[PDB]
Amino acid sequence: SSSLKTCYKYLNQTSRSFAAVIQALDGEMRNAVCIFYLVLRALDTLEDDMTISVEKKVPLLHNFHSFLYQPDWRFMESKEKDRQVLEDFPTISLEFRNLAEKYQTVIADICRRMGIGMAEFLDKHVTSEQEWDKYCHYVAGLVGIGLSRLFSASEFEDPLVGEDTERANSMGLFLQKTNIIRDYLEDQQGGREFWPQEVWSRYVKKLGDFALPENIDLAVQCLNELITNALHHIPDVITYLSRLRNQSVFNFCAIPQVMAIATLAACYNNQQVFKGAVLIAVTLMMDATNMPAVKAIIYQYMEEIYHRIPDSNPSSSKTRQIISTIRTQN
Amino acid sequence: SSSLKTCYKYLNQTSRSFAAVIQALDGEMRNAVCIFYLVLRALDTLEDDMTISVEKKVPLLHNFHSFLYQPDWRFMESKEKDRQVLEDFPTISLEFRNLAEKYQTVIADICRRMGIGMAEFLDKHVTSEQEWDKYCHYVAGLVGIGLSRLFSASEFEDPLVGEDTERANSMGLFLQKTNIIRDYLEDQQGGREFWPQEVWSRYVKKLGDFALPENIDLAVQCLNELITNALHHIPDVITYLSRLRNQSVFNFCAIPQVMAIATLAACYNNQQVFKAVTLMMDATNMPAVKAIIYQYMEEIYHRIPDSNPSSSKTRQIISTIRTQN
Amino acid sequence: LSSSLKTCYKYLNQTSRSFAAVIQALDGEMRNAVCIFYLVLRALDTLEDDMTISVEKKVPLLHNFHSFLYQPDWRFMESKEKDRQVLEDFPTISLEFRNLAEKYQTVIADICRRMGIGMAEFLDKHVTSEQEWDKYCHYVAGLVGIGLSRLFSASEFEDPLVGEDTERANSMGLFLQKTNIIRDYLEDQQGGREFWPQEVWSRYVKKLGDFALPENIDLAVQCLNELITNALHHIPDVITYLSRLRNQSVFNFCAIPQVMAIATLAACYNNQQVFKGAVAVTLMMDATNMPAVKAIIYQYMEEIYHRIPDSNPSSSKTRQIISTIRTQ
Amino acid sequence: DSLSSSLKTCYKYLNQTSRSFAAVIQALDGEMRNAVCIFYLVLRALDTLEDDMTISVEKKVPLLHNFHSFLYQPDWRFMESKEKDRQVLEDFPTISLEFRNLAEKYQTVIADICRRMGIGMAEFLDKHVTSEQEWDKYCHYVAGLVGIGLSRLFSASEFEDPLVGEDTERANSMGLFLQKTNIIRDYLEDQQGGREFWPQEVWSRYVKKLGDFALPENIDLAVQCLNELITNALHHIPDVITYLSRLRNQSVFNFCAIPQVMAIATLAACYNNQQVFKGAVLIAVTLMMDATNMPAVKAIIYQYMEEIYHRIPDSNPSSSKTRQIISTIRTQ
Amino acid sequence: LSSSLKTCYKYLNQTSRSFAAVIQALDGEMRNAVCIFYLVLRALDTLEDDMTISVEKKVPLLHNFHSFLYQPDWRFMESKEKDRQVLEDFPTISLEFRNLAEKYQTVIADICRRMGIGMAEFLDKHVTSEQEWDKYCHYVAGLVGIGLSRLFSASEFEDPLVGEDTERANSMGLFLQKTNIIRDYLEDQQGGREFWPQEVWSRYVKKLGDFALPENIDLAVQCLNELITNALHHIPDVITYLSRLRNQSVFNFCAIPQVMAIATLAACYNNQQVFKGAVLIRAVTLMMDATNMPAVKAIIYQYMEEIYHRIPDSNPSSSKTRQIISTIRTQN
Amino acid sequence: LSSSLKTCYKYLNQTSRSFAAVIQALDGEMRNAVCIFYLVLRALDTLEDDMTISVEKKVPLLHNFHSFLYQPDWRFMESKEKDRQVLEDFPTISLEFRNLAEKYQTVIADICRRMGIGMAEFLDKHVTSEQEWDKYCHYVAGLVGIGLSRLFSASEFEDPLVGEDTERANSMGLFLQKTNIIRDYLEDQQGGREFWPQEVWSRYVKKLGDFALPENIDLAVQCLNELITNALHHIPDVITYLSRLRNQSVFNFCAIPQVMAIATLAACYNNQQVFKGAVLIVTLMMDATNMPAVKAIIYQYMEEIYHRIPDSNPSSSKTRQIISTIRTQ
Ligand SMILES: CC(C)=CCC/C(C)=C/CNCCN[C@H]1[C@@H]2C[C@H]3C[C@@H](C2)C[C@@H]1C3
Ligand SMILES: CC(C)=CCC/C(C)=C/CNCCN[C@H]1[C@@H]2C[C@H]3C[C@@H](C2)C[C@@H]1C3
Ligand SMILES: CC(C)=CCC/C(C)=C/CNCCN[C@H]1[C@@H]2C[C@H]3C[C@@H](C2)C[C@@H]1C3
Repeated sequence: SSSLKTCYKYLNQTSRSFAAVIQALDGEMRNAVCIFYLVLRALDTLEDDMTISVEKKVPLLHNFHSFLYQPDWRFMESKEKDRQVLEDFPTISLEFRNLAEKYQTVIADICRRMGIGMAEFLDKHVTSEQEWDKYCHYVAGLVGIGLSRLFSASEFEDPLVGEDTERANSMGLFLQKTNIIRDYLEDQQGGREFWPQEVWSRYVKKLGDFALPENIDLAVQCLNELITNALHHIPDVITYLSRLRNQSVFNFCAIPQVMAIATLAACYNNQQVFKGAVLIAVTLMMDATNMPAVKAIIYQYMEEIYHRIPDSNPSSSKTRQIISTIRTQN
Repeated sequence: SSSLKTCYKYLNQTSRSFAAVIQALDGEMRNAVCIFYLVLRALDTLEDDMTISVEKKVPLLHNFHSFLYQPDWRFMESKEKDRQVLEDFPTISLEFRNLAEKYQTVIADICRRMGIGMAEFLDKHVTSEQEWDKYCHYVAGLVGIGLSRLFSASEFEDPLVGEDTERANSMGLFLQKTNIIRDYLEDQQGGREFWPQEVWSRYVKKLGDFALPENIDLAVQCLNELITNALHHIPDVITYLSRLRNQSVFNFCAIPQVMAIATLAACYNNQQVFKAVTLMMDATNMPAVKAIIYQYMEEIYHRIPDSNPSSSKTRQIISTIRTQN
Repeated sequence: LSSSLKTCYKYLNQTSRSFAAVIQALDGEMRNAVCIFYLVLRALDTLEDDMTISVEKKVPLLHNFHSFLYQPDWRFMESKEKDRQVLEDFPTISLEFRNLAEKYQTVIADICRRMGIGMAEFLDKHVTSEQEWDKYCHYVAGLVGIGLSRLFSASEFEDPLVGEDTERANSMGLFLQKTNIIRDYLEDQQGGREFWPQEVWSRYVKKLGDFALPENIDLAVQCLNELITNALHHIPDVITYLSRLRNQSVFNFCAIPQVMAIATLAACYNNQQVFKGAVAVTLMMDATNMPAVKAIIYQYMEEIYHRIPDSNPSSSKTRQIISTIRTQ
Repeated sequence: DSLSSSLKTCYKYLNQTSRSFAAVIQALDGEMRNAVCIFYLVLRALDTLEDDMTISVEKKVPLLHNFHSFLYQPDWRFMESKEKDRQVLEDFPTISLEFRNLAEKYQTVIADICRRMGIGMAEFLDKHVTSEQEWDKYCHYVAGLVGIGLSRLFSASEFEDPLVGEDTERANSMGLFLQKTNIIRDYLEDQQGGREFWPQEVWSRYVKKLGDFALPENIDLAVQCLNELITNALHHIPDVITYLSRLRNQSVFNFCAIPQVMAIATLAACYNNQQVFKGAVLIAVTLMMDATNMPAVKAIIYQYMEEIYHRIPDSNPSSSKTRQIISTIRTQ
Repeated sequence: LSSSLKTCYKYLNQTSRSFAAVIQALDGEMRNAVCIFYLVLRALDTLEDDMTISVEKKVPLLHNFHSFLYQPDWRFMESKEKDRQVLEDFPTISLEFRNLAEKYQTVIADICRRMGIGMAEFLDKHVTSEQEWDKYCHYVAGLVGIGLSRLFSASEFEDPLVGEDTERANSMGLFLQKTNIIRDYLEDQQGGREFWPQEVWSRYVKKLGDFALPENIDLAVQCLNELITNALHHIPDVITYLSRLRNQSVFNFCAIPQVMAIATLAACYNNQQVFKGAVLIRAVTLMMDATNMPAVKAIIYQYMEEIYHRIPDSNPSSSKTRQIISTIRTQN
Repeated sequence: LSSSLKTCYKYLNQTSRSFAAVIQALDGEMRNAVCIFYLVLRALDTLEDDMTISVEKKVPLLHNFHSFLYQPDWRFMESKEKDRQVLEDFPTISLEFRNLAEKYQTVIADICRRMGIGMAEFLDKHVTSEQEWDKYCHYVAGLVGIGLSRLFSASEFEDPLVGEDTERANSMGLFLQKTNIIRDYLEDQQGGREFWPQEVWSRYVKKLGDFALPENIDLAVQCLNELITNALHHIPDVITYLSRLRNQSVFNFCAIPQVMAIATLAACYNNQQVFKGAVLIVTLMMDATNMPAVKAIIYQYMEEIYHRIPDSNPSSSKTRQIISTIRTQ
């Protein structure tokens, strides 16, 4: 099916750190997840295309889950790079309708529940940490639940995976925050903001001030507070990963999470996060293909952070509290 | 038996990218494969030895499979750097006759059919691509089959692995071609020409012309073409590895393949051949092996110049692997 | 989540940097038991390791150390070691130990006793004969292996046969100790104690502290090579032990230490930097599965084998042992 | 079909000599099959030599002592045997051929157990079993060693934990229990055969000739000796259980359990039974289970134990002892 | 080891037909815990059955039985039953009881107390309504089920769920208990003992003893089937319970009784022999035993059809008898 | 929970003498999948067997049977067999079929399509050569073996290799089908049906029905023993197939049927009762619940037949060879 070939071609084109593990999924989960990642990509391609007015965008987002069942629909007024998926959307919609109704259900549902949240923030900004969790819930949190629901529907993972929408939520919230925190600069030099105001407001006047050499010290302090915030999702991330019983599925969830921790440990109290690029011993003897190994890798990156925590740092007291919990817990 | 310790000694003196993983095999596969490797080595030592009259080497290759049953057979005229296995073959043949009879047949059969192939390609060079597969079969194909027939004989692996020889063959062809494709200069200073005639000739006059700088643009276009050919085997390699269920046997098969793909991804569209998530997971499980493969497929897919004549094929094939499922 | 429990894991990450990680990875009930088993042994060794104390008072403490686990107010403030926090704030450690299931309390309590005894036995004397070198390592490692081995079977995560194999659980420990000692020859010398079997170096130099003298580097290396060859004989038992484990978290905890050990002996063999300071397929597989561990081990056996000066008084010995491992 | 036809012959003799073992032996996994098959055949041919009384002692001894050596004598045979299982001796070259085809590590165990077993069998060619210590010594040579051999094999094939073969005393118990149970039931048969196996220091305190129990008038004293010996055997049960509880391979468990289970089943029927001296003896929650798992085996054993306890005559001079051991097995 | 402990297993085998073997086969601590729990329930039951004891003396004994467990010197010498041995030497069983882990004692004592109060309220009354028949079986069997379950969980050889779902555990007991009552109709009827729910057999005859009368065989059978159909409603829970078990020794302990109970029901269904002595306990069941859930379900369903193929239309329960069976079929 | 599904299991127990109890023991989805996969074959079989339906009317039904699974209102009232209840109430069966997961439907439907073409092929021709006897058994039993194997792999309960290897899956079916054909000789004879390969019985008699005549009993046994020897060759694959299984419930479902088959062949070997009616059937200490047991049981029966092999029997040699092969390797 050349139509299916095209999809995977776009997947590797719009997903450099997932296509590999996705195409490694067993049976049904493979095509399902592949498509699920293509629709969300197209949806994200819209919310970001600024060339589109809010009055014209909201509708496109609210009625995105509908374009799926409309064999002809396709957006051409996209100036983004991923526009390719929107223009040739019919191909994606074609495969989508080729999936079992079970998967069509979960996906379409997410695209709908997500198309609402995304549009909801097209006018406002993330203020409180609570509003930050809420945002991460629509753009990524749901993505976590959607998959968890596909793993249970595929019958490769016990029903509990898709039931505990909490962990599925924390899982996606951990990666999204790690991204938001890491991509601060580019997002700023991109004209967008994702950091919680009620947090950076206690350090500087505008969120963009962290892009100024004179506010580098304050930038790090705020950075550490947001990193300490994401560390709380770990307890759940660990618990979720320990419930998986399918290798292919584990490799799909484990790897991303492990790289999130590695990144947080590489960014913690690091000024490079505001200057340029930030690159990531018993951890050399293990790999993220089994639970006992992930934990060991995680616990290590934890001490790596716990060892660089400044006593002066305003959020140091908290940073240790959480790390101390992850150690003892279980 | 000291005679057994001697074999494992040559195994190390002869191997490197295997000796360790072979000794890791479980149960009787350990000895079977160890001996199976030594006999094939000695056979290959007689094939490469140039200080042997063609009208003296042919019989040796055609009858090497029989010397396994002769307690005192041996070769002394050899000058190769691995003549130790030939001079002290009785030691190897002895341990061969101690292996379960079910293994003797497999090893003897391959060694017999492989000796014939090598004798055939002594006065010839690879001409057509169809002939290239034939050569790789007599040197790497049969090897993949022999092992498959050994793993299923020991019951450590499903009987399917030893039956589908069409797949076990690809395992060998994929590794063989990989080596050949890269070892261009190596075999060029030795005097051998493994690259298929109908391929390089479609670019130059003599196969050694690629070594000349003013042909670097024709050499890289021929290189890429061959690499493309080898990439067609990957689909089978995945199918093959997907059937393995024994860990020790998996490490024995997977590791080589993964290492071979890594090579093609480093030689593709690279002139030096004439002069991300892979760091978070190893090849211990199938899902990982696939993931690793897919990544190397993109590394190559993200370096395919539209100017290269193979641009079409290379992509078409890579698209089939990523779509497979 | 008891604060005292957190205090323990905090001392674990302090007194350790290459074990704390895998220990916290242990499944369920083993996590705590083992973590604690490690701390109580830290204090027990901290005493013997402290010199401010006299053999006059040491013997008593060591012999009764195991009993202090049931005395909520016991603690030692008369120690100046980098590991004081475990002896001074011991009540917090023994407290959690008191909450460990009976099964675990029994095992640990036993090791501490048996260990303390023989540990006090070498407070003055040295390690003369090789057969004595195994006796010492048995008290400071062997039992440790038997302890962990008995804790795995107790938790039921490992087959009960794992606990019975006390002999291989011992060899499993002596392989780490011998390696640890052999490697830290310099520090131990620049500290005050001597562990190298007297009967071994005696026929090399009159004083074990001579191997630190440049004009003896030759005799030094030769002696080293002999000891390393002595330690390699434990490999067969090691491989057999790991070949029995069935739990992943347990395997990771037993395999890693063993791999790092061999990775050290292979780096210290015939190496002269041992008396001056510190020190392909491998990069393809992790020590997370038995077959991989084998490949790793065997691969190191070769890096040692192909570098055995045939002019060494142990070359013959070293070769046959690194041969029984291949054919094994 | 295009493989060893001599191995096919070996299994033919296996079914010819061992009617109630071949089935479970052929059920063994991997290398163990041939190893245990060839091992059982060499010991059967070695047993045939000892049993054949038409062979002088000065002639039989040299054969027993060097029997383990003939395993490497491709053309060695024996055509002067008059026993029924003489076939394995006349066509022995075929058996030794396959013996040399086994891993050289399996040959070591078999060859060794075969050697030491010959030494013992020779010792008891010019003497009889007097004391119990002597009785356990004989059974050791003819059974205790087979238990050790088989155990050393299981461990060698890595199918069973290295502890199985290492513990030679528990393996010895496995062999003694079966051998004794066998002798106790084979009394009448060995009496007409001219071979006495019962320990003198036991039946002597009852009669003057071991053949007296055959004479009906002494059936009462017979059942008394019969009960003392069974009580003697029951002391091997504690180890039989300890040994089985260590097995992890299913095929092996079946191979070791089934026999032991029938052994106890036999002693249970023979206990206080007079027919043991008149004719052959013969066979309820056990009907619900099968000897395939450890706990099931125990249940079967414990149930066969209680079927002997409420049978113990208060009179019999073994009362206290019989009940005593059955009270130890019954309380872990 | 302990002289007192061995005495317990000593009594266990003489007070337990075929149940001590399965118990003695249990793993770890469960072995001793169950042995004691079985004896304490034995004595308690021995007192309830002993008719020589006046209701005035029996009532206090039942209510205070659980407390005797902690009284080192309590014993009963007025018992006249045959299993009175546990009552006269109770101090021993009492001694070992205190040796068990505090957690196990709680269960035994609790089930012992609650069971005493129950047996005490039926001392003068007869089972009337079906609801009462359930009320009774709970006191003499249901609680036994709840008890054991809480013992397996405490030992951690099973999951907490087992000891938490008291309904499934109760059904396990009621099924076996009701089955015994349905079968031993005549036996107990020959002892003045009345168990059959009066509210049920009253729609057929005037007094339960009439089913023993030949001319009422037709009525007796219809009533028989009505009760059996009732017991069948417990199968769903029985299956659910057995499926949650993870320990082999524990499975064999629970599975065997249930299976053997279904076999009894299938054999009694529409059988006229139930009123003329004992009944004959009569496919794919032969090729397999009860040691794995799948086999058990197979054997169970097997007996389900047994009863199904024998359901006559003329029977008043015919319609609802197959209703429950058809339900047990679909429920995966 | 499901008035219809509850009816399916009602029919299962009806048409399934001794198979339902084991099928209802399967885990997860396999349970219903196999129950339905069985009922559909029960119907397709009831048609092929119905002799009151002309061939020209039967061929179309067998060829399109696989399509009726998607025709809700389809049924068959003309059936006169005794297992027609599934045909007259087929809509109730096809309903639950369409409810099965898609992965299961694909398999079940595919088998019917494949089996239909075959059954129609032998509607007017009698089995001739042994090579055709296998082909026929392939359509009636072989396909069922490959069918179930695909369901086990689809349900994820069995390794993907179980459903891949169709050669041994076929043997698992042929071994059972041949045992039935061999045993039910007199039952099929007294019904106007012949399954015994003509190329075979023709070397003993002039009419396959002559074996019913007492004066040919000796020649009948010789043919009987030959066919049995022919079926023994399938054992090697049966043991191989069983040794690949891992799920307990599946093992019981596959092992039990095979065991009873061997026991049946052992009771029928060189047994004259086969031509005069029906023949009834360590082995007590161990049951078919594990591979090792099954083997020992199989071997016990093998020796049972082997010990009764007449030296004069024109198949005695072959009878021994196969036994030795199963025995040794
Ligand atoms: C499997 C469990 C429990 C959680 C998944 C955790 C997880 C990958 C969240 C996605 N957060 C990254 C930002 N997501 C974006 C990328 C991926 C999808 C397609 C594109 C690009 C638009 C968004 C959705
Ligand atoms: C498997 C474990 C733990 C012990 C072995 C238990 C076990 C079979 C003892 C044999 N005791 C019966 C008498 N043995 C004889 C028979 C079998 C062999 C060949 C022939 C006939 C001569 C003897 C040796
Ligand atoms: C499990 C593996 C590998 C094979 C299954 C072996 C197996 C049941 C073959 C079918 N051969 C018996 C004749 N089958 C018929 C009966 C049962 C089904 C419904 C009715 C009556 C029509 C046919 C199908």
